Amino acid sequence: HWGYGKHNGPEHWHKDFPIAKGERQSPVDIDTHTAKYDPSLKPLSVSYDQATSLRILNNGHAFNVEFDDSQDKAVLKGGPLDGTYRLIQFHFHWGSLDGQGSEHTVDKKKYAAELHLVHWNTKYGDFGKAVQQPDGLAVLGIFLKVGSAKPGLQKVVDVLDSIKTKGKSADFTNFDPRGLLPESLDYWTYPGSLTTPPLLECVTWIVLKEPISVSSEQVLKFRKLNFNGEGEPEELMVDNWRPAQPLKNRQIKASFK
Ligand SMILES: NS(=O)(=O)c1ccc(C(=O)CSc2ncccn2)cc1Cl
Ligand SMILES: [Zn+2]
Repeated sequence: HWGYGKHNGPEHWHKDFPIAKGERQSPVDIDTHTAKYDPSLKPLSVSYDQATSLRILNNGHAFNVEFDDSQDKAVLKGGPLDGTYRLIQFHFHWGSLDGQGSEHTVDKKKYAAELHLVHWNTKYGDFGKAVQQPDGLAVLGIFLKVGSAKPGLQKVVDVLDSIKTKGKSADFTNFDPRGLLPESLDYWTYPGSLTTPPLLECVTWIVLKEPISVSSEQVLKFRKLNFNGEGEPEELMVDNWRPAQPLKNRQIKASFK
């Protein structure tokens, strides 16, 4: 039942998932001025050379591109992290308009969209167990602005017609998520949560400073997807973002000045 509308959107989630109001919820606004530079933060290590995409799914909240995470193929490590985290899926949040859509904000600035590359700590053996741990997940957040097309995104945009409605899936092999990365890997990092229910507080958030550019036509195709299932009245999949949540104790660290 949760969703992104007037009656079941983020303001209502706390009734089914009381952790919605917890001590380390995401996303947050990143105040770039108060984020602390940390010279001891390591470069982020993204090894996506051996990534095996399997499938793309409309889950009725977003679309997921899923990866084979049964061996250490596509891994995140270094940066603020202490272990190896395997890529399990990526998905996006986006707006009804180019002026909004990102979950994290940068000095209150909203980006047209936000990419989440979700990874789980190898120590916990699988994603299901990892989410029950305070360091179980590492999510790499990348902002999208609208200008130039991202050539590496087109393969994803062209299959969306095949997964229009809730519960549809399509095979989606040999997609290289390295084509979604910006140039710089400078990042902010803070401890947080899933941004959708179950809102589990198991995430180390690694948000890239440098946004990627996507074309107006690429993001327009995101907006043609549907929250509803195939038998049902059309509700465009738009505005599937959770607003910034209270920072509370937390400190956001920066890998850069
Ligand atoms: N917006 S986000 O924080 O990157 C994010 C959104 C959805 C999910 C899920 O996997 C939800 S499905 C699920 N979640 C917990 C336990 C069993 N299944 C995971 C993440 Cl990290
Ligand atoms: Zn997400």
